[PDB]
Amino acid sequence: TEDPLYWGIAAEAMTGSHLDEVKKMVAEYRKPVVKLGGETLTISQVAAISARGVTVELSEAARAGVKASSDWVMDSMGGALQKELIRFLNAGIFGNGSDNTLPHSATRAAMLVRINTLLQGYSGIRFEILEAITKFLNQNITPCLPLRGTITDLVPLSYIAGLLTGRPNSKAVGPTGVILSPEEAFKLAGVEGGFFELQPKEGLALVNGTAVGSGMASMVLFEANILAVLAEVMSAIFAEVMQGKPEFTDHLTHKLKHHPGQIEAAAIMEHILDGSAYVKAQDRYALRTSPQWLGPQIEVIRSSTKMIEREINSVNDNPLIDVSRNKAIHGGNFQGTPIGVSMDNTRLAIAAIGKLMFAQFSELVNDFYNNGLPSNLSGGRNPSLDYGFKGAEIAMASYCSELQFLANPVTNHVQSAEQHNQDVNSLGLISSRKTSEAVEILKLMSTTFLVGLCQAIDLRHLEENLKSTVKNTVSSVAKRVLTLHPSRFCEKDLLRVVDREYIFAYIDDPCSATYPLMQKLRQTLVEHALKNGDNERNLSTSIFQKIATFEDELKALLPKEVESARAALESGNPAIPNRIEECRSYPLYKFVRKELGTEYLTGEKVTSPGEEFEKVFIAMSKGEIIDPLLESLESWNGAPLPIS
Amino acid sequence: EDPLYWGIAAEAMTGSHLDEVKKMVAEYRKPVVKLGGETLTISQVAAISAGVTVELSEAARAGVKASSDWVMDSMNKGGALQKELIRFLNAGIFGNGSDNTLPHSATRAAMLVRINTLLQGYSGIRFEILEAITKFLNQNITPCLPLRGTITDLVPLSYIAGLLTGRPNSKAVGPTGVILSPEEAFKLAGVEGGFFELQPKEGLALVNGTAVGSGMASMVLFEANILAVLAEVMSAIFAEVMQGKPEFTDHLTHKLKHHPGQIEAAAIMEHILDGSAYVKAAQDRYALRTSPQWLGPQIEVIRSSTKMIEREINSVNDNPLIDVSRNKAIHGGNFQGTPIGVSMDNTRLAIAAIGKLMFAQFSELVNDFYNNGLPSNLSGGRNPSLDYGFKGAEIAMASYCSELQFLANPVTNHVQSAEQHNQDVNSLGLISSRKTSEAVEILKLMSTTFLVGLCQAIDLRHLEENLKSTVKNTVSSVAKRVLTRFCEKDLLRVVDREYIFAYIDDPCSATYPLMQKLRQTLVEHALKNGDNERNLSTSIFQKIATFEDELKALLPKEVESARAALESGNPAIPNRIEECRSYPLYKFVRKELGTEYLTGEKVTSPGEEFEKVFIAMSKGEIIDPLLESLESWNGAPLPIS
Amino acid sequence: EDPLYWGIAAEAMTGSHLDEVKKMVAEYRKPVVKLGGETLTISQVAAISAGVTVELSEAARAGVKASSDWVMDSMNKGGALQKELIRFLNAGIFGNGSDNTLPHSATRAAMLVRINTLLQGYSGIRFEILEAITKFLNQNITPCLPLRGTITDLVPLSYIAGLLTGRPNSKAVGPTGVILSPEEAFKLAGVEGGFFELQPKEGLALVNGTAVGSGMASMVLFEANILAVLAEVMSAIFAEVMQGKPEFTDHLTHKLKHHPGQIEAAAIMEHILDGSAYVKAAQDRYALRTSPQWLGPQIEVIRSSTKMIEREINSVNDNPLIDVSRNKAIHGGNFQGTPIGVSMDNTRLAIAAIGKLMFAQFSELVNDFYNNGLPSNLSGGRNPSLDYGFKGAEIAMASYCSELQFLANPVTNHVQSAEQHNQDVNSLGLISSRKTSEAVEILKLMSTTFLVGLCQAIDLRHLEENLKSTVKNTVSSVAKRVLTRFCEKDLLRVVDREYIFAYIDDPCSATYPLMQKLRQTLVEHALKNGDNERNLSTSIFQKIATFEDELKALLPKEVESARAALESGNPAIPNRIEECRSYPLYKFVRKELGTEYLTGEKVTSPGEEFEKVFIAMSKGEIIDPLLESLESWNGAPLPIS
Repeated sequence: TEDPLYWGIAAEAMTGSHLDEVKKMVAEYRKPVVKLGGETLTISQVAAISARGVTVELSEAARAGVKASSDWVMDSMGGALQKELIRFLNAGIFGNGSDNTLPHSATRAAMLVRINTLLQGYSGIRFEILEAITKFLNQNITPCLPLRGTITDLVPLSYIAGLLTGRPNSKAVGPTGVILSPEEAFKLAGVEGGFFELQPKEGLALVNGTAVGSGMASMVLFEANILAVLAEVMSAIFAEVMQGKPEFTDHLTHKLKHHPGQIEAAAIMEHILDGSAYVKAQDRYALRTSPQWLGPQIEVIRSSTKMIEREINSVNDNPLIDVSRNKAIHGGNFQGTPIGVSMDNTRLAIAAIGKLMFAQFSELVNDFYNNGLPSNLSGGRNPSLDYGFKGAEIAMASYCSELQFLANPVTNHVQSAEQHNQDVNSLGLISSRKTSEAVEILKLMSTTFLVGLCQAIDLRHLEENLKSTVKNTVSSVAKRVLTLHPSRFCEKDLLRVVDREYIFAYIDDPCSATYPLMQKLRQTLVEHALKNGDNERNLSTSIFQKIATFEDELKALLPKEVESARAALESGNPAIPNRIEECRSYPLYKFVRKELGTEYLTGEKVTSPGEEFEKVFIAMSKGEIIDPLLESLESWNGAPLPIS
Repeated sequence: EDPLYWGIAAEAMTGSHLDEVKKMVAEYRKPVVKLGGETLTISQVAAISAGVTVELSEAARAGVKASSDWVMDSMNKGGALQKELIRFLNAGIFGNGSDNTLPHSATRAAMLVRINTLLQGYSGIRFEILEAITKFLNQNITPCLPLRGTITDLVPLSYIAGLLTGRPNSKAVGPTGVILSPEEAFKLAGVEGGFFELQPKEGLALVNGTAVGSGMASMVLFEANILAVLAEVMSAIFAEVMQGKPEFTDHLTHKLKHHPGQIEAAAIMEHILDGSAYVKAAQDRYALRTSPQWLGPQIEVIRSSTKMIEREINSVNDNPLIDVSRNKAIHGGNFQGTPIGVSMDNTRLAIAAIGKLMFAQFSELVNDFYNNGLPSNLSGGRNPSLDYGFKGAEIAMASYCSELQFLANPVTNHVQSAEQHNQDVNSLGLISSRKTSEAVEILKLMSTTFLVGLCQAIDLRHLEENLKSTVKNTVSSVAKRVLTRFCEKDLLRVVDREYIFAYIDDPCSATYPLMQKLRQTLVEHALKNGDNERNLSTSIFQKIATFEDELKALLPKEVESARAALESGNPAIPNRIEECRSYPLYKFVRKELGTEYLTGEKVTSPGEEFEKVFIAMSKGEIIDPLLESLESWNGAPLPIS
Repeated sequence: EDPLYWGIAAEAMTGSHLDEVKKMVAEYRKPVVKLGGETLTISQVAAISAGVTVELSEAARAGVKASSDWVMDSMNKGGALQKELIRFLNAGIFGNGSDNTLPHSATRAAMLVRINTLLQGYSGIRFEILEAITKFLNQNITPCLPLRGTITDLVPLSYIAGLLTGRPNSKAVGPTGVILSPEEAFKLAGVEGGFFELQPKEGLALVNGTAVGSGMASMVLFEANILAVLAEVMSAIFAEVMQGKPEFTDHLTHKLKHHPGQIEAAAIMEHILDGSAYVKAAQDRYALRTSPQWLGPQIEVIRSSTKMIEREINSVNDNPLIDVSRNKAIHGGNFQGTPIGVSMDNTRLAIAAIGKLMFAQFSELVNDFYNNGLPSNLSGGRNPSLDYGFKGAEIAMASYCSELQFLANPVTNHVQSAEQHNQDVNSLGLISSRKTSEAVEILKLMSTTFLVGLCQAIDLRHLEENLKSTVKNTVSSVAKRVLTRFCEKDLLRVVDREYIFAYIDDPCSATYPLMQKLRQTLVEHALKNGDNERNLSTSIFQKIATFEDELKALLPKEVESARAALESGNPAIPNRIEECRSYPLYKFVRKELGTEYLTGEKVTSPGEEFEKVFIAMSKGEIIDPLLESLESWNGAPLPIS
């Protein structure tokens, strides 16, 4: 049972983890065949069709219902009206070039949704027309649709109808970008019957509906679901390289707020950190409150996904042909409010994920906040000639600012339209387009951040190795200069100085008298001299008399030693292996560093940060980040660590 | 099978929205709000904010004492620090007057949520302090909190702690509005033992939390839920008086989209229309025909936002947590009020969409091009030249809608990196709750105006049916008398088809459609009358002048007699609203509140009648007639027939 | 008397706006843009961005050399540092394709402003570098810059410097679109001597500045200024075809508010209407009657924004400045592009207001309730059931207006504290310029659609006057023939008063108003005809059937003959647009572009005709007919008469 208003079935689709939903979406996306029957279309199938060998097939089980309502319209009744309908809706503007044309991917999404939302049998259109649109998809012959003109999608959908009917102004684009007439398009696509002459109701069936707004919203939500998981995992890698306290993911904290999005985000981060070799070694809000921040954004993206998946399996033309009751049912299912509402809400959530990413990036490159990493994550021997990610950090502010502007809603700008017949209207596709632009900016930020984290990973590797070399050298010199002499007792304290000091505060000039290493090593020898008692009053047992000798020997030896150790690390033979290799997050570093050839950035080379960003951004846009992202979590059993 | 609690979250969304609202109203009216840290509802927050009594569950006392003792024992293993904490957080500004002070209702909401989110036993504060705040609630002694100063709620919450510690600048307001010193507030509340001296963690436990933002979000969502049901029912009443075709609510249409908000909205409207005397007696524009599609998603958003806030008001949101079971303090981020900021921005957008639909429907209703025979402006008097009806209210409705669309913009995209960049993300929850609260008040202005408009339209349909019956009787009598014949049925067809408010203010005017079309009917009959027309005794054309003279002599006095009889409570035909499922709302507005039919023949202005409904609405008096209009609904759509 | 330069700023605002636009158009069309650091106009930026040649003023060479030498001499009192600067600022992302690349036109605009803001001699960069960028402009070799990455323009400007230094990732696009390496770009441009090796301050001089944001703001403002004049003139053409009362432009009304934008707007519209054959042959709703009040402030904002940007494109905006006269470098903040962010946010709001007025006027024009006899949807064909005219375009106009209102939101209220909090305020100028550019494109979509709509309406008035003359001639002839008498003048009064598009598609239909009201006229005359009516030979009523049979036999063929004669270029009455001051715009759209009258009797869609005007508009071909329509105006309002 008894679920008469369908709240219960809706609620059941919101059970289980978000991650498991994303895993399912990815497996669906990679299937070779999209089979349409009017009721099983997912956003991942829309995304598959809009991107790339994937083919569409129509279920033969749907044919009888489609033929029933098509036959009914013909029996309930020359063609001039459907010809006029398409003519006057062809009111869009293309101009020259592509700036005012709906993108290729989005047109294919619209075509797929358009077919699926006519298969239920209530629309009164011939199955043969659905088969023609299916051929246009499978042969990658794409009608040209205007970008604007809809308040949600009569005007843009009429250019699909105009191709099917061979209007003289109709155009399509071939697989390689050639502009085609409708005759050429039919022949390349395998539509052999000549142009369609629209029967009554068929024009309305084609142009009435929300397929353009809901098709682009599907593409948007497929990417937004994956980027949410990427933001969760990158929060954990950020925590790793920042050396943050992992207790911020403790399950008790998140259990006590009940919010499931927050509980999952914390458990995912806790999984990354529980298998981290960096943790085996308070924080500011962008680290410590990242699960609280991300949780509601994930819940909104997930709810929005469910709204759009219902919309792309709905019957949204008018009137409906009800052969069972022998009548047409007039209504308003063309009103695309689920699209506008879900896209406005999702856009605000994307902006919040981007704002967190900006704040995390900002902590990461700031030497006041990043626990010993170099300012700007600079990588070369000479900080005066390496400003690291400073330009990228400026770019990240520009991304975040424009993202916050894009977060404003579209659906509060409704005009009373069409001689005030359409005195409310959804603006669904306009909102989908703005959320799509927001997703692209989030990809720019995710790319820049991810390359930043890999730089930070390599800097921690450099840090561990150079610190070991400084310790060894200080120990060598201390043994040589202070040995039996009362000065052999402060070797352990000299080493504690090295363990306590930040390598990157001095390693570019380790023996400079104005840097903390030499100063604090001298301070330690002075402190031991002051506690040396009467032994200090003898020039043979004086620690103070050893200072100048100690500093000369360190100056003669430490720079060459640091440089040898660094040359060795740059040749792939470090004394201490890179700890990322033993971390659960390794797949993402390995993909970025090895598979894509992204380079450690240093002012000693000519390579700019953007040249490396390009490699990650292009891979990200092809979905190549999906596999290493999921691989970092593949040993997670879907539960938080016990707190009892 | 539910380790991340998605499953229990989903189960909260399985009933109908109406059943949730019914349950909320029942809870709101209970005399006692018992707090245990786990069962707080927006209904209980709304009840405290608006002789309800608060009681603390004794089952919480043990856990609360454990963490309190734990903190004190970990000291010997703090006093000046907690005094300083409250001092430097007292950084708000009140000025003179009330414009920069948090409202009385919102402060009580905040205090109640503050108690509840400390009862789980993880906050390390003495139970005695919770009992003192409970006394301030039950005696209606309310500390003065600044309106602004929080990015979500250290600064405002420190003025609660300042009362409890007796800071010299602390002030409270008693039940009748008198300003009290902390000493006077303690005495009136019955709080014995003198001012509290905060133990370690106690200052933090009081100021660290989202209680101000979430308390106000609870008040806002209680009203949003009820106003959403009002919008669904008013959409059906609108359809009733517009003579809309009820087909737009047919369950097949909405079933085929699967959206549950839309299916419920349509089923509620279908229920109203299915028991409507107007429908039983008998395309449309989008604000009528697409109203289920339009409201559906807004209801889903408001419902989902409600669940988020109900989780937040039962959360532990201070820091650090005291886990006695593991002998440690757990540092974390639970003070980050993101669920408040997100749900309030989303709800405010949904509120703006409900108002835009209301504006569109009101605009159709007052426009004689669109309202199927109703007078322009819903003018009510005999003389349309001296009665512009709702024209002023329609301009006001546009101003309400415009400002509501402005308020729909989000707050949470304006985050500053704050507190020496330590708070480099922050939720802005209370700021968002305050903007959504303003949006709700504007929606009540619009709902008040629209609802009085609907009752005017109901009365105009009762006037229309009565005067139509009088015109038909007089035309019929004159026809039998002066036409000795087959033209009478056509003449009566003219009366049935013509809009009576197109002529009834001067029914025998030669430039109005009744006289013109009656004459056209006689002329067409004369033209098809053949050779018998060429005989003066059998000429239809030679009857026209007598017919028109007879009608002019009789029809205006009969119409005026009928109209005056209806204004005195003696209509020839009773008001059909009385047999409609929507009758409780009309009865409440018109008969219980005494809201009057608006007419230019009287001095009363539309705003005088709006006041009655607005004041009633703000005291929750609309709830009962609203729910009564749906009480026979079984919660399912009608079978598809 | 002007030590802070307010006075010279004010003097720039003293002429009329139209004279400024005229001057801008003249400048835009000059063959040479000579740069001297002081005279750059938005017209010159727009010309370079869209065989114009750039030349550098030799008078700047001395000052430029002085600061260049000064920097080199202060070194011996830098190479690796300037190489690093360009490397780390190359932090943008292009991906594949063009979506993340700054447009070709905007890049050329940026390069031109970059040269100009270095010619004052305070930037310490070699003149030779400025000459190289000039070669890239004059040979149309254009470096590839990222679209995003600036808060205003280090990152994008570093890709200009990267071309000049030959960085390995640098790319440029040649005149035909070929991607070039820096070596290939130097050869095609004729830049000899090899890649530049930046001296100290030279890397900073290139990347430190507001040239990308201000260059694009100049392009945007050039179009905004022209579109503002188009909106004023289209408001008058709208008034012409609506048969609006020209009183709304009376100078007393606008003089009494003192706002100069409104006074000019009204005077321009009054000038069009004063030379209108439609007006000479012969209240309104707000989009007509308040259009001067509505446009006035938008023009003032666009004008003031133009002056701000023209100052910015002639400013020195790098840092530090080299003041050889005082032997020192002056550190400061001139890279802060606040004038760009502020003027672009303000202009974008004003653009949205112009579009909202355009949408309101278009909505009146296609609505037969409001457009004073024009067909619903401006349908053009014989059969209204098979011709829905501009209904699709009207829905599109709503989508344009909605998105424009979204874009009206500001960018500059979203400032992040950036660059390790060193840039804790930043202008966001280029981001704002890009949003205002998008708003301008949408306004061109709306202006194209509205203007083709206006020409359709013009042609419908020409059809209406001709068919009205034919109906009057046929009714008059039939009347003289069958009525042997005084009724003829009343019968002709019916034709003069009735809207011909209410019946002309089937003029003898008994359910259309022409036949109905002609019959009513005869019946009223028969009724006042007295005893002579009672005689069959002198009965007006006995003439009706003959009259109607005669009219039915003759009127449809005469109407069709008249209509076909008009479609062949042989109207009985010529199109009155030909005697109107607005004729250049109609002649350009209809005759020079071959935009066609839209009709459901033909296959052509409205978008096919919009394309012609949109493409023409984007190439500046509307400018001449727009200005020609006002060429006889003396710049003053008409005397108050």
